[PDB]
Amino acid sequence: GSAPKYIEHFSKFSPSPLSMKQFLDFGSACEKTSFTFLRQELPVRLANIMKEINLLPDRVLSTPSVQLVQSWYVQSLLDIMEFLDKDPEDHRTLSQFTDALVTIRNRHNDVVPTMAQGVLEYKDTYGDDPVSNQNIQYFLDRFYLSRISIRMLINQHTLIFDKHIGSIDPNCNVSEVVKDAYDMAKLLCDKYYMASPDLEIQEINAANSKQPIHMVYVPSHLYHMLFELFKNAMRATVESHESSLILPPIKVMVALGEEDLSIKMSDRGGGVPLRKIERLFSYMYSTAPGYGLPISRLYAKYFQGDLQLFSMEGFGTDAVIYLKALSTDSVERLPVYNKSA
Ligand SMILES: CC(C)c1ccc(COc2ccc(CC(=O)NCCN)cc2Cl)cc1
Ligand SMILES: CN(C(=O)c1ccc(O)cc1O)c1ccc(C(N)=O)cc1
Ligand SMILES: [Cl-]
Repeated sequence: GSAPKYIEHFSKFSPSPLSMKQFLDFGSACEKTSFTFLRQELPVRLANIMKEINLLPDRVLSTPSVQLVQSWYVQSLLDIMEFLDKDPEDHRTLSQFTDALVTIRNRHNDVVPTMAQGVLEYKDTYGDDPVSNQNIQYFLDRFYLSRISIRMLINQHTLIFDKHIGSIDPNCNVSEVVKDAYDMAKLLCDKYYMASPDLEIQEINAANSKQPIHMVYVPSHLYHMLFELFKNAMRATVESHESSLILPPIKVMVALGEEDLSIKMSDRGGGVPLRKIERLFSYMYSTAPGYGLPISRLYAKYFQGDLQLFSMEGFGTDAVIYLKALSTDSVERLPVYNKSA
């Protein structure tokens, strides 16, 4: 077959990063333009990460988990090829493309636990030394960020072409998503432990005091990040206080600046020594017989944000999500192939 040829052809192109603005217009332009963009751009993004997978050393590349994930990418690339010569004016071309995108999305659903098996296998077969750790961290950050960007493109297409513009809410109420993610974490926390800390939210709209804080964002991404952080802050708070009676609340601040929308989650869960912070973000060190924090950080990075942890051992932990306030500064952050090693 031609998969290596295709990979070589499309890995010559740079992925084209889109802004929120571009994303919002695509969901007014129309389906034909999404189709002609995506039938080029998906092969480009697939091929760029496939090329990088093929550069892994043989002792990683040869493992069943990587071979299995590589086989999903090959089929998904081939599924998209079928449409390169098809006619955009034919509505059967367009419906079949949508169908093809849903199968591709479904096919890749189990990538994270599959890659996690790969990490486990490597720790036991070759070890968990600091250089292994950096190479795993380097690869998976790029792999998972690539995969977030491909799921975004596919989600935008399948949701728009069946107020919100697919996965984008142009009037996202940040405090409402905070309360949703808290309410869900509390539910699980109450079930597993006999208790759950309360929530306090404070907003700081610097320029418009007392105006509720809204942004253009992908609320499912924001939920994913906040949910992960709530789980961590609830587990720490409950477990560090199980001989105490009082349960300090979790305090969230939502700050809107000129360019940053910042969400701090402050807990009193006893904290982590500085030495152990790096490990919480490490796929390798956080793999035991992917993970929430490292992948939540990629969601934040995806539109030029970040996710930082600062703890005070003996007291508690601050987690901050940094987002861009402005749709104009919210541009896909994409890993690009070439330079290497
Ligand atoms: C996520 C899974 C599948 C996974 C598991 C393990 C790895 C680890 O990959 C390593 C490990 C060590 C080195 C040092 C070295 O030898 N450098 C030169 C390269 N030979 C390089 C790489 Cl790319 C990546 C991804
Ligand atoms: C102590 N501890 C923290 O202080 C802490 C870590 C991360 C976080 O977002 C919030 C925290 O309180 C903490 C550490 C690890 C987990 C975990 N991954 O299960 C949870 C909590
Ligand atoms: Cl789109």
